[PDB]
Amino acid sequence: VLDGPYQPTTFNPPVDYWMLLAPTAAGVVVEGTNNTDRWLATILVEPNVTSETRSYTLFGTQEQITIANASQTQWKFIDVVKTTQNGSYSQYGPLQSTPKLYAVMKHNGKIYTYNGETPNVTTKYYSTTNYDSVNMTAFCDFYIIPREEESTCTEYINNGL
Ligand SMILES: CO[C@]1(C(=O)O)C[C@H](O)[C@@H](NC(C)=O)[C@H]([C@H](O)[C@H](O)CO)O1
Repeated sequence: VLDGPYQPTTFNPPVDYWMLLAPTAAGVVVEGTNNTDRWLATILVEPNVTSETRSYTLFGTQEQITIANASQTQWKFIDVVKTTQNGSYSQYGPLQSTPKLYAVMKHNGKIYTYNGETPNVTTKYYSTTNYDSVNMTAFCDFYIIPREEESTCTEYINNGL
């Protein structure tokens, strides 16, 4: 029933499908850009991290990002975004997670990602021009779930595979 797992790759996912990502290591989970007004990379941060600056490879280049994770026990997925090519990266929409799963979707002129704290997650979005043609690079195994089955994706984010 569940469509996957697919191996790490860059492709152009259809609109109104969730890319359910199953990372195993801390670090960059997924990234995508329209090359004009949106870059988004999701970073997975370890439980229990006091403010510190780390180096991440985002869109092929080293970037210094100051990260934290206030939770003693839960993972933190962070959307690191910029809105112009040479802009600074800013952090939004944290998901605190036990199951270690995330998902991203292209929908209605935006990129959506999961947010909040498992097991009661919600979603939030980032307006993105030419949203439909955004290529996503997965750095881990992933699955594909139609928006019609969002309740299934939400259950996976909340409770695991
Ligand atoms: C312009 O308004 C919005 C948008 O994109 O539609 C509203 C949206 O709710 C908000 N999402 C979050 C997680 O904060 C988003 C980001 O602040 C911004 O895209 C970051 O670049 O801004």
